[PDB]
Amino acid sequence: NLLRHLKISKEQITPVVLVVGDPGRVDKIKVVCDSYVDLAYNREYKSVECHYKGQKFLCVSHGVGSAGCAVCFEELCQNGAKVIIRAGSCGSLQPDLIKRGDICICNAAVREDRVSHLLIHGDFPAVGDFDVYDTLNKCAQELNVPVFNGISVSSDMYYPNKIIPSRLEDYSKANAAVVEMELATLMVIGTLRKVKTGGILIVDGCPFKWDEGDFDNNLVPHQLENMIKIALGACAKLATKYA
Amino acid sequence: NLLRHLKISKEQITPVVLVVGDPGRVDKIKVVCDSYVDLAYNREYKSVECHYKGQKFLCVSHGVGSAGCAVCFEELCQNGAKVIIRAGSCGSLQPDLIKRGDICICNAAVREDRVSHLLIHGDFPAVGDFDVYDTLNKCAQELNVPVFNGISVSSDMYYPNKIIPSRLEDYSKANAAVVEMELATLMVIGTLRKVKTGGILIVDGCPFKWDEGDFDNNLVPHQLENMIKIALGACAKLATKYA
Amino acid sequence: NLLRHLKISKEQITPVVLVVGDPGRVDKIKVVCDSYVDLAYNREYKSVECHYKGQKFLCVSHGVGSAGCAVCFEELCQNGAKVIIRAGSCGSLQPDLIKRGDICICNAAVREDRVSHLLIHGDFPAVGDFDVYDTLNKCAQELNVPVFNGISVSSDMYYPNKIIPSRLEDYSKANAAVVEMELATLMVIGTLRKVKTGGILIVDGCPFKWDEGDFDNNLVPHQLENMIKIALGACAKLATKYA
Amino acid sequence: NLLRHLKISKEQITPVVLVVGDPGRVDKIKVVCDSYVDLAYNREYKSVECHYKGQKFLCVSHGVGSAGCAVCFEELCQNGAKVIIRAGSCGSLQPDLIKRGDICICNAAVREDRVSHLLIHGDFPAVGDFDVYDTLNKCAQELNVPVFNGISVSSDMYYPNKIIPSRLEDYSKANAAVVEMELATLMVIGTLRKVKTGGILIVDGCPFKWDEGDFDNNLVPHQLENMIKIALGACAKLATKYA
Amino acid sequence: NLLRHLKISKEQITPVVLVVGDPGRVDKIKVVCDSYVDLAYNREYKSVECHYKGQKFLCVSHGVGSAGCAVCFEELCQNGAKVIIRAGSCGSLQPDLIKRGDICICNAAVREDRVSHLLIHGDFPAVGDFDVYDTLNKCAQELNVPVFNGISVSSDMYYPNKIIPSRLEDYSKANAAVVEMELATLMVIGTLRKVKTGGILIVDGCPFKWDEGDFDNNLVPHQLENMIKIALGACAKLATKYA
Amino acid sequence: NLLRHLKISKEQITPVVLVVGDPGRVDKIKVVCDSYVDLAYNREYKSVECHYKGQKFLCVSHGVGSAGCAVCFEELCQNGAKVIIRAGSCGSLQPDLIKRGDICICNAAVREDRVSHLLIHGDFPAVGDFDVYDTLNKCAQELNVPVFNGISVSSDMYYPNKIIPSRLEDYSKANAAVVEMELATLMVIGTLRKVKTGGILIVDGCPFKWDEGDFDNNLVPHQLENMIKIALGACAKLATKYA
Ligand SMILES: CSC[C@H]1[NH2+][C@@H](c2c[nH]c3c(=O)[nH]cnc23)[C@H](O)[C@@H]1O
Ligand SMILES: CSC[C@H]1[NH2+][C@@H](c2c[nH]c3c(=O)[nH]cnc23)[C@H](O)[C@@H]1O
Ligand SMILES: CSC[C@H]1[NH2+][C@@H](c2c[nH]c3c(=O)[nH]cnc23)[C@H](O)[C@@H]1O
Ligand SMILES: CSC[C@H]1[NH2+][C@@H](c2c[nH]c3c(=O)[nH]cnc23)[C@H](O)[C@@H]1O
Ligand SMILES: CSC[C@H]1[NH2+][C@@H](c2c[nH]c3c(=O)[nH]cnc23)[C@H](O)[C@@H]1O
Ligand SMILES: CSC[C@H]1[NH2+][C@@H](c2c[nH]c3c(=O)[nH]cnc23)[C@H](O)[C@@H]1O
Repeated sequence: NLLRHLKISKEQITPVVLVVGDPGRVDKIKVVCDSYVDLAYNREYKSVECHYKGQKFLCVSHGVGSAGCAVCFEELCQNGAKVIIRAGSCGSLQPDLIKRGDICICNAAVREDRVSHLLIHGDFPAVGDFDVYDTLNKCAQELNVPVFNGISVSSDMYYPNKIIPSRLEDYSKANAAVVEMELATLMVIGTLRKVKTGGILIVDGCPFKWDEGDFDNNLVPHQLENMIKIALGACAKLATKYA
Repeated sequence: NLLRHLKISKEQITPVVLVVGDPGRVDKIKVVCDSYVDLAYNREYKSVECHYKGQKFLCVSHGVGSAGCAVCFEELCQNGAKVIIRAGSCGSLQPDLIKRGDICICNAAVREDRVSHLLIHGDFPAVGDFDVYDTLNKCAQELNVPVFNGISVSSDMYYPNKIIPSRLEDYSKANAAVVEMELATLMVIGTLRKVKTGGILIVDGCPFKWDEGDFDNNLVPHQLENMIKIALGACAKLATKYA
Repeated sequence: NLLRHLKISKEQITPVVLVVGDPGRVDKIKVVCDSYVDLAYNREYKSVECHYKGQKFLCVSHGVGSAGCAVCFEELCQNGAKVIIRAGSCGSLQPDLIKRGDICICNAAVREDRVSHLLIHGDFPAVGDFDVYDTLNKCAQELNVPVFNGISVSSDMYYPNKIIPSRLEDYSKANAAVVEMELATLMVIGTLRKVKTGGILIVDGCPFKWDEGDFDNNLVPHQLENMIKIALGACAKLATKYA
Repeated sequence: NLLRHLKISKEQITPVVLVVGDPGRVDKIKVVCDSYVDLAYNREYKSVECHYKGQKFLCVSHGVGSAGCAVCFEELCQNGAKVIIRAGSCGSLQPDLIKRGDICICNAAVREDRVSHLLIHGDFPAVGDFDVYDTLNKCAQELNVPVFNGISVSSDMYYPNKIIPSRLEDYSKANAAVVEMELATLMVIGTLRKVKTGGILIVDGCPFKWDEGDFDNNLVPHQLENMIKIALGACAKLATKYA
Repeated sequence: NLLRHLKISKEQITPVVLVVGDPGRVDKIKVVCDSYVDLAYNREYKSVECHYKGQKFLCVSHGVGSAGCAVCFEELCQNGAKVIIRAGSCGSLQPDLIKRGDICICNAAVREDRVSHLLIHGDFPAVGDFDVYDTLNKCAQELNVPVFNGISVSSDMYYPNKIIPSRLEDYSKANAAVVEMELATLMVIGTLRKVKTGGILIVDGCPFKWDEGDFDNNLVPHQLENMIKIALGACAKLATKYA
Repeated sequence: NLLRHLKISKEQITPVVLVVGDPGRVDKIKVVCDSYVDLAYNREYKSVECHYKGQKFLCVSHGVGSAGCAVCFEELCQNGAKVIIRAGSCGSLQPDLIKRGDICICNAAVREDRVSHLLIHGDFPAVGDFDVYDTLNKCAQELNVPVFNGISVSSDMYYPNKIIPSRLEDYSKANAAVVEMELATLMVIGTLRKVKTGGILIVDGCPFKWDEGDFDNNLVPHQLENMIKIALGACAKLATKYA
């Protein structure tokens, strides 16, 4: 019996799952694996079974935004998933240090969403599993891929208006490294559901400089590949522990 | 250039736009019109130009969740859209009155999201445009399609937990009619950017009884058809004026 | 027995009720009707039965402020009232477009009070009934009286301080049309008590320019008379339907 | 130069001012003084200069509710008033100890309004001036009138609904003595404007027992007489000091 | 049986207790009394039974901070204490009037802590007992020591950052007189536990001018002695009553 | 000059610091090190330079409560500290798995304080540094000391009351491991000041079973000894990175 919105069965769910926001990215990633098996595609949720380094793990798209990815995350977590790693893009909150193309492996996030709050009080931290976190950094090292580490601001607001000030600058001063829209939700759902989570992101611009055109419609080819290698490598290594 | 994430151009945006959640729903709607022209399909945002009753209007999918649909709505509102109508599914909060298949035309909504709050203080109301509301009702009447009218709870939480209590029962007692995940965001964004909004929904179950099987993976055919006719009819009438 | 604070019996309550802020305004209004019957006068709550176009409906003063009018509204809603229309004065939040004398028929409001929050969560919208809004607009048409439509900011703070910044500016940018002190409370109570509500206001100045003398201790003669015609006309139309 | 809503000049404002909720109560009080001079009556605000023991001080009605009384209090504080004492009715939050007829002199209050919050952060205390509190108690002492002392809950909600629970039971457990609707607002405005405030109240019932009829529409005559004696005595003594 | 953290038995607790922040201060106080008896010293909590003017009362240190002092206060309140007077240092929020070495007796405080909020809603006031307040002022008058009276801001943040603005300026404008870190917590716990509280503080600088070196590592010698005399004098007077 | 409250100079602060709550604890710790140098003891803040396994690092007591420890943490972070590890006691929030004497190395915390909120928005996470977390775990491993890992609830309330429900059960359900009073504050301050933090705690009871006598007057001897060895070992390892 398929999951309400992912449209896959519990038996099709592997212990390690790699989630991305763009359903089209799932097709781009499956092709770089040793082999793959398409499972389903419903709404913005595309699921494919990946095979990498003799290891097996799913790759599912969660779509844009916290409320949307929460549906995906909850279905994965409540049906077998043990490790969920989000791989996506992000904006730099430190323009003088982190730039387009750079990779950042995050261990925690700012809960600027609503669903995590509807799940647990705001004082609760949005934090990833440090073993998952460690696995990601090690894979990066072994591949000789320099990366940044830090906190990501997960905000439900992509396009700000001019009435209520955005908190991005505050968080930049607070030393948050990047900003995206799903990590915190994944992390909180993960801890509440005893699922190990992690996150690796690649910068595609800086929201502080969008007016000056500091935004790339497309990610830096070379680096996107490196990040995916890191991500796949990690999932493989982590999967080995449940095989 | 094209809209950053919708991947359509400014000149391709019609004054009137029909938005739905499932990108697949867009293809099912375009084939009911007299003719159409596929525009783009990026992530969960599928855009198509619809031709119905001599009128021209777009149909765009916004995806699941307030943060994701916010990306879609902002691009549309900041690039020419004058009227946006959301057509989707919802759950009944008045099970003894509103049942599966029933249709509800909502005039306002509960802002249980975060993005709208990041845009304007919570005391501000999520309310639709009367003209659009009235147009939708006048079309249902002409088609002899009975509908309900009321407030929708737009909540970011689809799958509740056992720690923090859901506010759905409170809102039911407060006389809210249904519950879905995007209307309040559409409304507030519309108001802030001077875009007229409206919404028509079809009940697919009751959240108070999911644990009892009250959920249709498939919507009621005739009802869904009648809702789309109303939706399409409403868009045609409004488009005429702007034409 | 009599309503605790209105000092009128339940049987003296008509399905349609017109409420104003100033108890003295009730006298100024009872005169222009065909005839009337004074019911009571307790504190700032003055009740009178009005006879207009062969229709019976009460006119009750509610006083200044959300907490005060809430007492009035609850006693009415819980004892027979089916429709309540507030007619009063307001300040303009769009000075370049809305000026002294202008009439605005509002469909929703900003809940900047406390009592509505003590009744239901802040995410809940303060929105009036569509028929009442429609009825009021049409009556304005019939009488060839140009009127604005929009959202009203209902704030418990009339005289601002210099420590905590007023939110009026924010709301003006958010496109709120006018500002008064009781509409949101009326709307929420009505929605909760299944009572259709509506509001029509006359501009007596702009709070952004009070330091410039932009305030009329006396409302515009013809304009006020016109608004009153509209209100009475609307009450008449609605009372007929309930008979 | 009349005050916008009180309709009196800054010249008619005495340093000490006695405020009551009911404009009718002002008349019942002025005739118990040596002499009086009616000043004005607008909306629910009736002003009268009271003469007592050779002392001159005003008695003004402020209406029901924090938002409404705030207009009164600001106009008075911003135009001369140096001392403001509120004399009114209240409900008992300690049914086994405080009953109908009993008098309570309050030194502080719970800010369950909105206007005090729009003026200053919530953490700020609603507290009366010790001097006024002390004089009121001493006057009660001299007249041999027993009285309670304690905290009053100033809540904007008089008639509660059944969705959001009331905080009255919580405050009763916290040892709040009484409940009314204007004291917290007077205290905060007083502190902010450098005006000494105080409040004396007579119990008319218990909200926990309204369903039992524990509410007297009429205040115990003798008790009310004694309270006003205490109030007028205090106003005279304080008036002397400011002479 | 000994209290968990104060390490004294319930029988050793006197009806009146003088509390100070620094355990070192306890020792400096006991020697100024007629005679004393050391009870215990655990963590930062030092207890000593003081004998003064033929009266008996304890002097206990509560440490720096609301959370830390709450532990001390609860153990005292839940085990026999009837009166608790805090004597400590503070910063001036009115640099034009209250200078270093000046003494302020406070009647209420701003609740900028967390513990009091975990105990009761924020709207509840942090207010001291009148009798204790009055006793402190009378002892000051008898000793011919001029003192200020006013509200204290009890803030958990001593060293502010540059991201979130400090509320001290707002409170100075709201007329708060001084700032320290434990009074509000004492007051709220006292009210809840029916224990009479008070506070007397000596100014050690002004947080608005720390960058100008406006801070005394050592309190004004004579002033500190004067304050302690007032403090001990008050405890003696209040202790007599329970004796 | 000296730090205002720690009373040590900037030059006396080592890059790595070990903080504990009880000042008496640093004397019990310094004695197990190779040698030490007492620096100062002011209020509840005792500082001693420890020499262990060829490295030098300070051991400083911070007292009970977040507000108090923030003073200590801020003085250290703004004056040279690069690594701060907290070693203290805690309560078990999972009494069926974590019992008296068990050791828990925490990587994140619940911000149930106030000071962290006065420094940065609540959505920000309280999370420790991975290097520190990893070092602590590796040291426990080397010493064959089993330990738990998890989130700690840092709450300013030690003794709850019966009015406002404690959120501990909620956090237990959310899978928080233990509860104490200072970790979250240390974490947030460190993230903001660019200082690496960590925490290791020994369980001395369970808040859910205090009434049934589930409290440890004294920490389990051999377990406390082991945790101290782990903490001292971690500090030395981290210190070498700055030697
Ligand atoms: C508008 S859809 C953008 C997606 N890409 C990520 C993202 C990249 N750059 C930025 C940025 O600058 N701000 C906020 N989100 C993103 C977010 O997590 C969304 O899933
Ligand atoms: C999680 S996918 C559900 C979508 N369908 C709508 C919906 C239908 N029924 C319900 C319900 O019972 N609760 C919340 N949302 C919905 C929402 O707007 C989402 O876009
Ligand atoms: C406080 S007395 C003013 C009354 N008239 C209305 C009003 C008119 N103009 C304004 C304004 O500029 N600000 C706030 N309220 C009003 C409010 O609803 C009150 O009942
Ligand atoms: C509804 S008008 C009641 C007025 N009398 C006072 C009052 C008396 N008894 C109670 C009670 O039980 N609850 C709340 N307010 C009051 C309040 O301060 C209002 O000005
Ligand atoms: C941070 S240690 C300072 C202690 N002395 C008091 C204090 C003196 N001056 C000030 C000030 O300017 N701001 C905040 N607290 C204090 C507080 O109540 C603490 O217990
Ligand atoms: C109030 S003395 C308790 C100290 N020991 C720690 C502690 C041990 N057990 C518990 C508990 O069950 N709840 C809260 N704190 C603690 C806290 O961090 C304080 O510094």
